[PDB]
Amino acid sequence: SKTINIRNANNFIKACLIRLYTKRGDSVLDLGCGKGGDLLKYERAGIGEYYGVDIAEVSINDARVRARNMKRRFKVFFRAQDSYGRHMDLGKEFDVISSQFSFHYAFSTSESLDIAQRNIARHLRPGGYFIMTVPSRDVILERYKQGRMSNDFYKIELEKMEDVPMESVREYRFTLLDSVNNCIEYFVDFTRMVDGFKRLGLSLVERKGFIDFYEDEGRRNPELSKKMGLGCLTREESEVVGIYEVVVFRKL
Repeated sequence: SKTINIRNANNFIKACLIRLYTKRGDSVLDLGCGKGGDLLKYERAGIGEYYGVDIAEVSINDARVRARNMKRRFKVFFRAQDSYGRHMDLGKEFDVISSQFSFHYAFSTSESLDIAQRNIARHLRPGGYFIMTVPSRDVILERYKQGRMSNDFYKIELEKMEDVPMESVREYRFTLLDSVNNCIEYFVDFTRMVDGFKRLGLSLVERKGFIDFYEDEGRRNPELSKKMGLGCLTREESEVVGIYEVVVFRKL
């Protein structure tokens, strides 16, 4: 409702992320695609093929209808399945595998993380990119040490402490207005993710806070910036957009 500028910012930042790593007629695999909110962006990027996967049958069926009644000049494939937990094989190699605000679920257990990493490596084409957006642990924990753990929009609560240091917590409860609620999420063990990928041939090629990314593409794109309801956000809204960060791995 009021969390609009944030939805617009996160959508803007996502659109710019897609625009930086995709080319024409590209093959895109959207992990945890939800109700297909990135379609419109991919259409602009002028991609030739879109395959959306998401564990929730309801999310897919809702995603099917969007492409079913939207203006797109590319093929759409949807299949409901756990892309992070259970083994997945679509029998294809995409140019771009995207994972927006979900990869963190692939950190339920150290085993789940391994499966989700091999599923990506397997389907990614040599030289293809895997872009993603996830909450920043470093950020989240540094705000905890202070006191900024919430505001008028969001609210993050850390887990208990049974003989464990603040560096032992592996999950947190997230709350957002007009959406997420007491939704527990696992922290993204960055080093662990980077190490796991390295072994599979994927190297980290990018990492930057949502705000440093936001105010960077905003100046490079004086056009796109306006075409989409953007601008600058109040400190309260900038507090939420700061939790996240862009991370990109490339297949070599």
